[PDB]
Amino acid sequence: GGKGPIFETWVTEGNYYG
Repeated sequence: GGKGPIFETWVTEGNYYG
């Protein structure tokens, strides 16, 4: 939920955070 290297493993929507 944002922008970064990690796509986040919980939102399963299509975002990042790092």
